[PDB]
Amino acid sequence: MYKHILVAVDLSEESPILLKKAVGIAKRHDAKLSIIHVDVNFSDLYTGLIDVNMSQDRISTETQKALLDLAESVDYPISEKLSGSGDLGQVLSDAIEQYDVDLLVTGHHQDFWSKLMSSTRQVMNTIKIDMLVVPLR
Amino acid sequence: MYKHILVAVDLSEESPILLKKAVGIAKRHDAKLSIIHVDVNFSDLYTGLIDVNMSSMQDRISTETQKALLDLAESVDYPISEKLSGSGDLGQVLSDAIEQYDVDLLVTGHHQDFWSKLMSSTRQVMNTIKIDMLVVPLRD
Repeated sequence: MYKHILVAVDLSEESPILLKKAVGIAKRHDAKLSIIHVDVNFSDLYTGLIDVNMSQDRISTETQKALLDLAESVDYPISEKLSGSGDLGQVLSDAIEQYDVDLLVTGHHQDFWSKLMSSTRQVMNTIKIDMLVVPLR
Repeated sequence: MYKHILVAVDLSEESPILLKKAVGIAKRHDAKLSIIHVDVNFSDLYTGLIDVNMSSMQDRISTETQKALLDLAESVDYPISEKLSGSGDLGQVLSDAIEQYDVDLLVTGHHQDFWSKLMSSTRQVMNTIKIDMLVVPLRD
């Protein structure tokens, strides 16, 4: 069974629904559940992986509140609240490794997928865990 | 709760791994489990789905590919519902099967290829469907 699920969100209307769905999976697997806000801007200023409860301005007060609000939208405990920017292949690979994630859950948004498809060859990343891609609902 | 899972196998030596993962899920949901193999080809040359189960029953099995699909399905420790084959665009062929057989979970596998290549192929399939899709890594 899964031990730690990570839901990638862009903090849109889609996110709360995606999180509710992941909570359902977490409850069946008795798994830890974490969330990572993904910045899809192509700016390369202060990029990287951030733990929002253990912090920059790359993350804004606006997005900061929205992510904390999303986590409080379900009763299920949220273990890590992260934010990633820059090369998303590298950022997600790092979050999965660092936090021992075994299920990555994502939505359907096009800009998010375009960013994931732009990960570079600088490091030949791959995904070594299951990934559940969730349709629009 | 899922009622019908479809696993798309690439017929590589790691296919059993993908099948075992899919069975584990089918048991948990008490769901039907079907199998499909898509011969990746140009979209313009797609002629429709092939019911390999029906072919078998009418002695129409002609390709080693179809035979391998039947052989693989028979080895699975779970009752298999549909056994399908198609040649064309991955999302095109899978979307068709999903629609025709009321599938609610699609399971696909990859061999841990370069991140962006994987995500690009995944998105292509994702944009042709309206159901959950589990993308599974296959190693060694």
